[PDB]
Amino acid sequence: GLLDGKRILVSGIITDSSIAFHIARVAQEQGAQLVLTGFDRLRLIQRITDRLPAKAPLLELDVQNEEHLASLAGRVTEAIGAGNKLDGVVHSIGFMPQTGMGINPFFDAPYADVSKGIHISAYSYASMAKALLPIMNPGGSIVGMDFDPSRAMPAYNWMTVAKSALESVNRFVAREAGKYGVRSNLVAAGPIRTLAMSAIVGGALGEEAGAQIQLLEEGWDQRAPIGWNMKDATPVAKTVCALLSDWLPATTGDIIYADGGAHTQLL
Amino acid sequence: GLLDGKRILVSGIITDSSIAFHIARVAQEQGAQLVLTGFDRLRLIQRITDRLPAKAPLLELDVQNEEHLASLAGRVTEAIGAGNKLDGVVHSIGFMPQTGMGINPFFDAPYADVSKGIHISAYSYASMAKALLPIMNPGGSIVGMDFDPSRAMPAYNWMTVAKSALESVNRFVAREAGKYGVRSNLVAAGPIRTLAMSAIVGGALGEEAGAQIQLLEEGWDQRAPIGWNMKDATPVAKTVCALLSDWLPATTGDIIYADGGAHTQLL
Amino acid sequence: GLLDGKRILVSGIITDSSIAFHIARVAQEQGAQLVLTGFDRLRLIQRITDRLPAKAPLLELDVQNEEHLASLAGRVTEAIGAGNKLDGVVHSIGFMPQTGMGINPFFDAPYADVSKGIHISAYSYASMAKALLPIMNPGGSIVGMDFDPSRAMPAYNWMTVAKSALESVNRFVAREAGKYGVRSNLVAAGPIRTLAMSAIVGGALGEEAGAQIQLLEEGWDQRAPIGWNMKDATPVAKTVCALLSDWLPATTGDIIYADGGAHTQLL
Amino acid sequence: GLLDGKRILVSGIITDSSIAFHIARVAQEQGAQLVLTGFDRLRLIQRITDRLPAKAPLLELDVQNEEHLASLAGRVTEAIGAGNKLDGVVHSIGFMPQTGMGINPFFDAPYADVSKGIHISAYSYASMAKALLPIMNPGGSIVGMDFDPSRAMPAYNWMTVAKSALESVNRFVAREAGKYGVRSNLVAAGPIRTLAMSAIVGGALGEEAGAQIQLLEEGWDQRAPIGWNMKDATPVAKTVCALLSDWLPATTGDIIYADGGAHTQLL
Ligand SMILES: NC(=O)c1ccc[n+]([C@@H]2O[C@H](COP(=O)([O-])OP(=O)(O)OC[C@H]3O[C@@H](n4cnc5c(N)ncnc54)[C@H](O)[C@@H]3O)[C@@H](O)[C@H]2O)c1
Ligand SMILES: NC(=O)c1ccc[n+]([C@@H]2O[C@H](COP(=O)([O-])OP(=O)(O)OC[C@H]3O[C@@H](n4cnc5c(N)ncnc54)[C@H](O)[C@@H]3O)[C@@H](O)[C@H]2O)c1
Ligand SMILES: NC(=O)c1ccc[n+]([C@@H]2O[C@H](COP(=O)([O-])OP(=O)(O)OC[C@H]3O[C@@H](n4cnc5c(N)ncnc54)[C@H](O)[C@@H]3O)[C@@H](O)[C@H]2O)c1
Ligand SMILES: NC(=O)c1ccc[n+]([C@@H]2O[C@H](COP(=O)([O-])OP(=O)(O)OC[C@H]3O[C@@H](n4cnc5c(N)ncnc54)[C@H](O)[C@@H]3O)[C@@H](O)[C@H]2O)c1
Repeated sequence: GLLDGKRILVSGIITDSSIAFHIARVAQEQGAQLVLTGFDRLRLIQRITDRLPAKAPLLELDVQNEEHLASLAGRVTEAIGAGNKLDGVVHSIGFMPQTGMGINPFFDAPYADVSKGIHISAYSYASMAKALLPIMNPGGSIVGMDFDPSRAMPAYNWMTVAKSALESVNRFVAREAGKYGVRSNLVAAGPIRTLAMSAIVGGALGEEAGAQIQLLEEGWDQRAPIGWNMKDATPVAKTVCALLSDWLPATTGDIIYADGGAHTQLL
Repeated sequence: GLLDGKRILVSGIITDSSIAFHIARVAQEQGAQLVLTGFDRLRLIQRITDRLPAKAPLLELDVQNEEHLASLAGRVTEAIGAGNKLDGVVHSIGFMPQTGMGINPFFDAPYADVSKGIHISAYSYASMAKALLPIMNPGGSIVGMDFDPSRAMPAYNWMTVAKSALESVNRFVAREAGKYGVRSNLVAAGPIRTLAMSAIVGGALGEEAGAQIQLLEEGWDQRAPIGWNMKDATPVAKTVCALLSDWLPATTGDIIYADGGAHTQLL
Repeated sequence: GLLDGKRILVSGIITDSSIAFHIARVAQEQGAQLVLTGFDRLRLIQRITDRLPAKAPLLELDVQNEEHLASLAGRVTEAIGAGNKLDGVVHSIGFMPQTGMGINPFFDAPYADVSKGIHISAYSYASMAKALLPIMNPGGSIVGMDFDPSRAMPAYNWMTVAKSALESVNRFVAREAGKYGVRSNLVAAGPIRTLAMSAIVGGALGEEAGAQIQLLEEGWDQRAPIGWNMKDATPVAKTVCALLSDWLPATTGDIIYADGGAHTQLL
Repeated sequence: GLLDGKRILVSGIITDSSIAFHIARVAQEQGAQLVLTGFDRLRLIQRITDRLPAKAPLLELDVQNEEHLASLAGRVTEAIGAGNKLDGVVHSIGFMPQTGMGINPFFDAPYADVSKGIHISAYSYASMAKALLPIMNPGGSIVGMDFDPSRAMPAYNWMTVAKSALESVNRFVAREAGKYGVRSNLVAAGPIRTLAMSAIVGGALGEEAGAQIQLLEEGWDQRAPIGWNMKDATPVAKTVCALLSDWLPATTGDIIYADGGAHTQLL
C-alpha cells in the first residue's frame, strides 16, 4: 500500500458522498490506519463510516469549540495507543452561512456570518495543526481541501474569500509544521457533486445561483484537457493520498491542483 | 491637475505619516476636492488635516459601526452638496490586534482577535463600497491599500492573512462596482515607515519581530530594480492618484504594485 | 498634458488600426513629442502617420536587423537634437509565422518559424532597450504590449509561448533599466480588432481558429466587470500613457492589465 | 513498487549527478522498466548507466535533430517490443550557451545563442511529446524539469527566459496529450549541485555569477520551511515518480514544486 504503516486522522465525513469519505476509503485501501473526527451528528457519522473497508475510531470535533481542540491530541493518543504518533492529518472541513453565498447579494452578508465561515473554513486549519503537531512524526503530512479562489466567481461569494484566507493560512502553517519535520499542503479540487452541491444546483440557494454553478461545472469539464467528472471524487482522494505518502517529500506550503487541469486553460 | 474636478473620499488619516495623509495631499495638489473620514480621534485628525493644502470636511467613520455605514452616504452628500456625487473612494484602513502579529506565535492568536482584524482590514472594503456606490458617478474609482500576501513572511502573520482576504474581496467588489460603471483596485505598496512601523522596528512587538521587519525592509530596497525608500510615501500616493484618474480606464478587480518592482525579482 | 515635455519613441505602427497608432495619438494629445519607427513599408507608414495630430520623424527599424539596432540611437539623437534624450519608449511589435498559429497543429510549427516569432515578439524587447537606454533620461519609462499568456488558449498557440517569454524578458530588462533610473513594464491588453485580428475572425487562419477567437472575444466582454470593446483601442492607449507618465514611479518589471478586468474573473 | 509494470523513457542522463540519473534509479527501485536516451557522448552515458540497479536500452537522441525525432518512436518500439507502449516520459534536458548566462551582460547574448537554448530547453518538450504520444497508453504521464522563472534572478539570465517559455509550452502539450488520455506536467526543483552547477559556483561563468548563485542557494535553504539540500537530488526524483504514477490522475498542464517550499515564503 501507498500508505502502509501510516496513522492518519481524517476530518470532515458527514455523508457517503463527502470528499473525506472517499479520502478515508482510498487511504484504508492503501494500508493506512485511521482515526476519524466528526461534527455534531455523531450517530449518523458512525453509521456512515461503518461502510469503510476497515474499522476506525470516531472522535467528536467541532472546530469552533476550544475544549474539543484542547483535548483532541489526548483523545487521539488514547485511540491509537500511547507511544504512537500520527503520520498524517486531513482537514476536509468547510462552511459558509447561506447569506454569504448564492443569490443573496455579496454586500448583504453580515460580518457575523462571514466570520463564522472564515472561522470554520480557514482559521480552523491553523487550529487543527496547533492541536495535532505535538503528536506527529517527522516526515508527516497535513493536507487541507481548497477550491481555487484566485479569480472571483458567481454564487460562491464569501466562501471564495474564505478559501483565499485558507491558502494564506496554509503558507504560515508550513512555517510552523516545518520545525516538526512536517509538511502542510492544500489540494485544489474541481467541483464535486456532494449533497450540498446538488442541492445548490437544484436551486436551494436561488435559481440564478443554481444556473451559474451548473454553468461553472460544464465549463470546467470543457477546459480540462483530460476532462472533469463532478460525480467522481476518487481522483481527488488519490491526490490527497499522494500528499500523505513519502512521494512528495519536498513540497510544502503549496497547492496541488486536482481539477482536470482546468485552471491552466483559458478556453 | 490629474484629478481636476473630481470629488474624492479619503479614509484612514490618523497622523501626518499616514499613507492616506500623503494620498490626500497629492490629490489636492492635482485638483481634487476631498471629503475625509476618520476613526475615533477626530479632534486629533482635524488638527492633522489642517495642514493639507486645501480644506476638507471631516466625517467620522468606524467601519465596525453599522450606523456610521448606514448614514455615511447621507453625510457625504451633505458635505459635497445635493445633486453631487463622488468620483473616487480611497480605503486606507487596516488593523490587527497585537496577538495576531510579531513574536506572539501564529498559533496563539485567538479567533476573536483575528476576526476583528479581518473585519477592519478586509470586510470593510466591501462595507465602504456598499455604502458609497449608490453615490458614485460612472467612470468612478475605488482604491484600497494592499501589502503583497502571496508568500508568507515573518512577523506579519495574521495581517498577511487579512490581506489575502482583501485581495479576494476586491475581485468581488469589482463585480458589483461594474454595474455602476465604477472600477475597484488595490495598490500593493512596499513597506513604509509609518508611526506603527517604526514602533515595530523599535521592538514594540518583540525583538525578534523587529529584527525580521528590519531585514525585510533592507531586502526590499536591494531587490527593487529602482530601489525602495521606506521613508517616502509619495510614490505610493501618486500611484493611488493614477488609479483615481481617467488614465487606467480598463483596469478593475486588479492589483497595482508600487513597491520598486521588488516582487518581480528573486534576488 | 499628461506627457507635457516628454520625448517618446513609438514603434509598431503599420495601419491606422494598429494599437501603436492609437498610443501615438493619445500621447500627442497629451503633450508628448514623438519619434516613430516603422518596419518595411515606410512609404505606407509615413502616409498613415500623416494623420497624427502632430508631425513626427519616422525612422526605419527592423528588429531582426543588427545594423538598424546598432545605428538606432544615433538616428534618434539626430531626429530630436543633440543634447536631448528620450523620456519614453514604446515597444508595440509582434509577429508569429502562420504555422505557429491557428488550425495548424501546435506540434507542426517548425522551430525556425517559432524562433523567428520569438525573435520579433520577445527578444526584440531586450534589443530595443539595449539600443535606447544609453539615450534615456532618469525617470524614463519603457513599455511593451502583452497578451496574458498565463493560461493556454486555442489558436494563439506559439504566439502565447512568445508572450510568456516576453514577460520573463521584461523582468530582466527592468534590472538593467534600473541602473539608468528607467522603468520597464508591459501592458496586457484585451483582444483588439486590428486588421490581422479581423482577418483571423474572418477565417484567414482556418475556420476552427476563427470560431475559437470569436468565442474568446465574447467570453472576454462577458467576464469583464466593466465590459470590453474589442473595436476600441483607446482605453489601452491611455494605460500605456499612464505608464509613460510620472504617475506610476514605483512600478517596474511589472504587468498592467488593460482588459476590462476579465483576467480577475472566472465566469 | 509505485511504478510496478510501467514502461518509462528517461532522457537527460549525462553523469551520475544528473537529476535524470536519480530519476531513473528511483523509478527502477519502484518497479519501472526503462528505456533511456542520451545526447552525443553515448559511450560515456552507457558506462554511467551500467550502475543503475537494472539494465536499460540506451537510444541516441539529439533534440535538435529532426531525423532522431522522426525515428525515435520506431526505435523505442523496437527496444520495448512490438505491441507494447510507454506509460511515461521524462524530459530532463536543458542547455543555454555561456553567452546567455553568468556575468556576460543580459543584453550581450546574441539571438542565435538564445535561440539554441530555447530550442533545446523549451521547444524540445513539444518535440518529444509529438514523437512519443503516438506510442503512449491512456493514463500515461509526461514530465519535464523546471526551475521557477516567475521572478528574475542574477546569473540565470536567458535560461530563466527559456524556462518561462517551457512552462507555457507545457500548458499546450497538456491540450494535445489529453486527447490520448495522457497528462503533462513540470517539476520545479530547487537548485541541485550537478557538475555544471558546481563549476558555476566555482567561477566557471565569472566570479560575480558564482557569488550570486552561492547566495541564491543559501537563501533557498533558509526560506524552505523544511530546508533544502542542494547535494541531494533524491526528493526531486521521488516527486517525478509521483507524477509518473497513478496517484495524481487529475493533474495536468501544471507545475509541482519540489523546492523545500521555498517559493511560498518571502523571508
Ligand atoms: N464539493 C466541492 O465541489 C468542493 C470543491 C473543492 C473543495 N471543496 C472543499 O472540500 C471540503 C469538504 O467538503 P465536501 O464537498 O466534502 O462537503 P461536505 O458537506 O460533505 O463536508 C464538509 C464537512 O465540514 C464539516 N463541518 C462543518 N462545520 C464544522 C465544524 N464546526 N467543525 C467540524 N466540522 C465541521 C461538516 O460536518 C462536513 O463533514 C470543504 O472544505 C470544501 O470547501 C469542496
Ligand atoms: N505601512 C506600510 O508599510 C504598509 C504597506 C502596505 C500597505 N499598507 C496598508 O496601508 C493602509 C494604511 O496604513 P498606514 O501604514 O497608513 O497606517 P496608519 O496607522 O497610518 O493608518 C491606518 C488607519 O486605519 C484606521 N482604522 C483602524 N481601525 C479603524 C476602524 N475601525 N474604522 C475606521 N478606520 C480605522 C486608523 O485610524 C488609521 O487611520 C493599511 O491598510 C495598511 O495595511 C501599509
Ligand atoms: N490585437 C490584439 O488583440 C492584441 C492584444 C494584446 C496585445 N497585442 C500586442 O500588441 C502589439 C501590437 O500589435 P497590433 O495588434 O497593434 O498589430 P499590428 O499588426 O497593427 O502591429 C504589429 C507591428 O509589429 C511590426 N513588426 C513585425 N515585424 C517587425 C520587425 N521585424 N521589426 C519591426 N517591427 C515589426 C509590424 O510592422 C506592425 O507594425 C503586438 O505585440 C501584439 O502582440 C495585440
Ligand atoms: N541543476 C539544477 O539546480 C536544476 C534545477 C531545476 C531544474 N533543472 C533542470 O533539470 C534538467 C536536467 O538538468 P541537470 O541539472 O540534471 O543537468 P545535466 O547537465 O546533468 O543534464 C542536462 C542534460 O541535457 C542534455 N542535453 C543538452 N543538449 C541536448 C540535446 N541537444 N539533445 C538531447 N539532450 C541534450 C545533456 O546531455 C544532459 O544530459 C534541466 O532541464 C535543468 O534545467 C536543473
